[PDB]
Amino acid sequence: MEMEKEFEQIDKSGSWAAIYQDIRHEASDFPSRVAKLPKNKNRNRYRDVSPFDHSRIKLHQEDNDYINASLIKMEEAQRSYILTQGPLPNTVGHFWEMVWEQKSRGVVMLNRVMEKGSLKCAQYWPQKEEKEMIFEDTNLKLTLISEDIKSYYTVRQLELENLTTQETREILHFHYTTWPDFGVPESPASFLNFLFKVRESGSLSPEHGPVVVHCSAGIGRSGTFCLADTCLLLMDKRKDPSSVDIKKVLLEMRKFRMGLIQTADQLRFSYLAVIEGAKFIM
Ligand SMILES: CSc1nnc(NC(=O)c2ccco2)s1
Repeated sequence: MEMEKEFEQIDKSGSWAAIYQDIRHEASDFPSRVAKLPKNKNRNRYRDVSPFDHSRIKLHQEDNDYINASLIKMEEAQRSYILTQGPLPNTVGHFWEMVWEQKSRGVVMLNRVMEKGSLKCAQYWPQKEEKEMIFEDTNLKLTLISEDIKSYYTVRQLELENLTTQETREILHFHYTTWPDFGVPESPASFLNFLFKVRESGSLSPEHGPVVVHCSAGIGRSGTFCLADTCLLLMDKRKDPSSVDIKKVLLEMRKFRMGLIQTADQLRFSYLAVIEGAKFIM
């Protein structure tokens, strides 16, 4: 079926939970043996969210190459994304090592450091120009260059320096600051505006390594972001845009990381975002 009318048909019939459970039943199951090794317990935020072995990002290290991060490679859309958990106190250096080694231009953050009165990820970037951060375990230095605070999101320019080689690179930090502590946004308008700002920066384009996207677990809000982006790109590329099947795209993405889209409300919100976004594109 088309999307917008499949949408009203699920709303009128109140069957979002049944649609979402079908997706969960059909989703791929692949091994995640490296994630479950005892030496990696303090590298995982949640025991039930792990990267598959076949698609995990490897750190360029001989001691321990593990990080909770996956490469999502979308062949028809010609887009790639790295989806990862929010960094932990003992993985902030690994996180920036990955950004460096994978040649990423942008980092997309979809959570606040504290939500619901608890910490959802480490404070992993500097908050003042004159107070830089040094990650001694991976030999990197990170400096805040500039910050632009808007009503729904903040954009930061950061300098990452590889202290071994003295090479430097400019990284863009795109921080969506207004996702509610509970539920999903009422309108997709500010989320779509944010996605378009990431696109306009070049961070999603083939001349750079894959964008790094995270929330707390790296599967819910993060899954919504890449699902919406890929579906809108396919609607631009194909002769028949009504052929784009958001459930099929989501199952393809779940071949590369488990659990993408965590609730039926996130599934409904993803439909809403793609539907509204397709009208603005034209
Ligand atoms: C204010 S001067 C300074 N503080 N901290 C530095 N290094 C780190 O904060 C760090 C490494 C891993 C997590 O935090 S340089």
